[PDB]
Amino acid sequence: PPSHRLTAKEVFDNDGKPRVDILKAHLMKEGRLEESVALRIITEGASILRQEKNLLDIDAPVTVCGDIHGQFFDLMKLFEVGGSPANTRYLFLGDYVDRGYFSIECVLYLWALKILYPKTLFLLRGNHECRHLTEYFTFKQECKIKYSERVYDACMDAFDCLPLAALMNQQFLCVHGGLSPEINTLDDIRKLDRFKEPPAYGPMCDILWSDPLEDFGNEKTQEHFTHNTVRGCSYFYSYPAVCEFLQHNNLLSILRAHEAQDAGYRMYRKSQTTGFPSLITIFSAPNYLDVYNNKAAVLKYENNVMNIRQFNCSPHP
Ligand SMILES: [Zn+2]
Repeated sequence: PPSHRLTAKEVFDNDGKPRVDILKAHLMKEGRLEESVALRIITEGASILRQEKNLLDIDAPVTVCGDIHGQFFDLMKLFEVGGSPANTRYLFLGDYVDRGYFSIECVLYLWALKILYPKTLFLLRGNHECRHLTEYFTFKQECKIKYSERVYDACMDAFDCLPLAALMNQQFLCVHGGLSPEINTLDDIRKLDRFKEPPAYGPMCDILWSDPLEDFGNEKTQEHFTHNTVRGCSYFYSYPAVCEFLQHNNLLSILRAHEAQDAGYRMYRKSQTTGFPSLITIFSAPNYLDVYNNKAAVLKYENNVMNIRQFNCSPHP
């Protein structure tokens, strides 16, 4: 891992676009950047993000991706499986940081790609993109060691600029956690003020934190939303709540991440009327936590086909 800290001119061409190949290689050696350079990437990236909508509007094809949790080296593998971002359209559903030892690298790298491919590649906000979880888990400490608090802070402000939702090919709602009792139409997502720390309660907290019932699709009652005793906040939503939201908004499915799958992913119960899974969980961090031993996966919607690409862990020396 080289004591050299990349300079701005090494990392950005004179036109101000980043040389990601050089960036990726240096970071994969556990390189660091000049703090100067890191801040520029974050703030320039955030300026782009802040001008995006609460709810992004993406056309297919796209490869949609789940949780990373600072597994930088599995992210490099993910791009190999998913296709280069130069010719591939990407949507990430949050949780870029914490748990993994390379959270700052994931952010610097992804934000560099956003600056470079502002209209190909997209980022959603995950529940870890806040002060409260990053203060509790690794990420704030990591920034303090490898760079500074200032970088950490720049990241927090940049994370507040992250859109919450994405409407994909006018068929899918893509969100990190899921639904809210307080979000009934797509317009409701439009009207949220996203530029802030996620509140403890609310429609914004819900999108980021909600989970499907543990027995989703086979529930006892018609029970719709019930406090999420697993997260200790927000809600568990049921198959009938989802089916209702889908029909009312003329949508096909909700794609989300957050709950971590062995498979890499998880179809849920087919919407009664469409014949299509009502909900799909995508988790993109292989051998999560060095103990789950799970596959990761990304979703490739393209040309009206829907592939899923699973992948394993990638190593280091
Ligand atoms: Zn999450």
